[PDB]
Amino acid sequence: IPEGILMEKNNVDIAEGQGYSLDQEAGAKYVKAMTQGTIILSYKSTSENGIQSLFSVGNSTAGNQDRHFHIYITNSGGIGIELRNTDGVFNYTLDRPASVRALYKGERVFNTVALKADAANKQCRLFANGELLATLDKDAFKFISDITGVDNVTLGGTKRQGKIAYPFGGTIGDIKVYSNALSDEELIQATGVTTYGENIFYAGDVTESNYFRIPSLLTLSTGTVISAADARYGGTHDSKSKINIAFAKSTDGGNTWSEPTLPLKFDDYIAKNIDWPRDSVGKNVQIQGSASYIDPVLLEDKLTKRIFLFADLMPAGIGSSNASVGSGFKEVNGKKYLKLRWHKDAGRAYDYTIREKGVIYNDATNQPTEFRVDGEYNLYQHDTNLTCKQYDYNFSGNNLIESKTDVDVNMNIFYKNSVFKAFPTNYLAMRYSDDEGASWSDLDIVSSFKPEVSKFLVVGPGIGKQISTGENAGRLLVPLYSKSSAELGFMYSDDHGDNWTYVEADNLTGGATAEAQIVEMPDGSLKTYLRTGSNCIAEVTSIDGGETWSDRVPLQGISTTSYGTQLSVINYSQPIDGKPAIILSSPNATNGRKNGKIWIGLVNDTGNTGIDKYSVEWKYSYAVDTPQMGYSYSCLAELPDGQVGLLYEKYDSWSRNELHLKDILKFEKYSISELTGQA
Ligand SMILES: CC(=O)N[C@H]1[C@H]2O[C@@](C(=O)O)(C[C@@H]1O)O[C@@H]2[C@H](O)CO
Repeated sequence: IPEGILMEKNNVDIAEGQGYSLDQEAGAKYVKAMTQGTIILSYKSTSENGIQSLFSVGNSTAGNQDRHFHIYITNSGGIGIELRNTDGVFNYTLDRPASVRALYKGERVFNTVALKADAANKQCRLFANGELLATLDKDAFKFISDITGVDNVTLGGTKRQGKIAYPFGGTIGDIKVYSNALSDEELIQATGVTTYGENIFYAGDVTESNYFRIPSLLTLSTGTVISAADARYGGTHDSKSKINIAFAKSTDGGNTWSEPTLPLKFDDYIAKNIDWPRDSVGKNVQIQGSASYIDPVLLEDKLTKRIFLFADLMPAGIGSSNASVGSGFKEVNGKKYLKLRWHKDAGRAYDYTIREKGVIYNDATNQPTEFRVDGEYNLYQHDTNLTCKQYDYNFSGNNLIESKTDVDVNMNIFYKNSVFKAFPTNYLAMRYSDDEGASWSDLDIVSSFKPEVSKFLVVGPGIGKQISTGENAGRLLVPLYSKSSAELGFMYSDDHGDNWTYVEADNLTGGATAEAQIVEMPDGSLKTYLRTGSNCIAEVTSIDGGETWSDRVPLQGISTTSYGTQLSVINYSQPIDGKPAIILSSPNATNGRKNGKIWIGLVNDTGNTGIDKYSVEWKYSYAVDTPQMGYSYSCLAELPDGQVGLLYEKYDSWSRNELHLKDILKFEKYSISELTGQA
């Protein structure tokens, strides 16, 4: 077998189910006997077939259907390989979901992938569109030379008992088969020739996080575009994990982004890039004793130009599912104060409170102690900053070991080893900035209003909303949801963010994940669209600046799942078809978070008054990709030019098979012309 390129072919159109024979190529005899090597190919799929082999080498005869090697893609964007010679001999597989795409801006696009079979290192590696997707290590390294009775080299399918299996339909732009193992660097470069959309946050940036979720995107009145997202360190797991909130901005209309910062973060557990296991056992494991921030909301007060960042604050080892019922506050002298438990007291004995100037008081004696906290909630004893050891987390087999290191960090009331511990429920935190993220204010825990009967009261991620007209012009609103007397809720401020008031929008006690986003009508009234626990997106209306809301009404015509997915709905500044317009983003499948679509809803005045004054006609829908392509949480923003920016999760964030995937948070831009089918 010679060194280098054994075979190369360009521009091969493959009719679905027909495949293409490469048996007559000069190097077929070499390819049929490869001991190792590299395969790189550019392709465009025009087929909806579930599994589509791009390239394969194997035995096509009767009874030998499990003897073959193939690189395939799925209609849902997955990519992988299967190296087989019947299960008793070997069956090596490697794959990674949501690695490739099918359509972009209404047209089928090319993806570039590569498989590297490194005999020297006994390792197999998959790449696609500039990324190293997965790695398989095997003591008993195997390749094509190990398959019994190879008799064919095929493009667009795998020959099994004389039939074309895993049928591809489309075009193989180029394929190159090397006998040598090219370097990862060469493959990153080679496959990187085709990329769509861009990343704001990514594995390898200064956040030190390998994973990101929950996008927030907002264009400021100054023209600057800002963004935030969960920087999920311990895989893509929801809280009761180690998660910080990342932030970045663009001053050129969303073309390039700044080095990300971490405005909301905890230091009890170290922030580091770690590859979380994706096997059936390890994938379910999550960090047990870390404090975290989760689900960001960005908001701008156009009057003061101040920006705010909100997120849920989870004490050590807490998430929505295991939060304790209670406000986390205690009322003394008529004022609500954060309550604390001295570590040496009884398990449920919260006999202290954080009062004015962070001074900690003994509630029984009503006397101040020698302790206090600063604007970051870090402990001080007699003016000396208290510290404790930071934890590290590593996998030992399928077990996650969380252990102390020798690194000292400031002792915070939300840390598991703090001498004074906060009540284990969730909190609502925020910081403001007057210089577009150059600096942020002290930590402001605004959840003093959390109902004492509530398990959790959290934010609806995305952006908040400021009323532009009417009697409540200037009011700031942030959507919330909870497990208590009400599900949907809101917090609003009439003094530009200094103080907040909580509003219950319904009397539902089920605690469903009612994530919502707010949009303003021409007269200043508001319409809130939300995810529900039923098979539809609901709409509620307010005619009093968000103080009271109408009953939920199904959003007719926009399909969704029973469990639901967060949505993004925004106001657009210019009319579309001569009418005020709103734009909505959400996955459209009735099962699985896939088939994302951007809808344009035209606001019509019905002629009625009050809650029934307006009616939204969802006139246009725009499919972001093909039906099976993953699409989960998202956030829309009108950019300074006419365009609509979209930061979204390009994978199924619900699926137990698509957890812990890197670089799935993408940023794309669309013109109204494109969105309305006009092109
Ligand atoms: C505070 C919090 O846990 N937010 C979560 C919830 O929504 C998501 C989801 O993808 O559906 C992701 C969010 O980050 O999973 C959670 C679950 O649904 C319970 O609401």
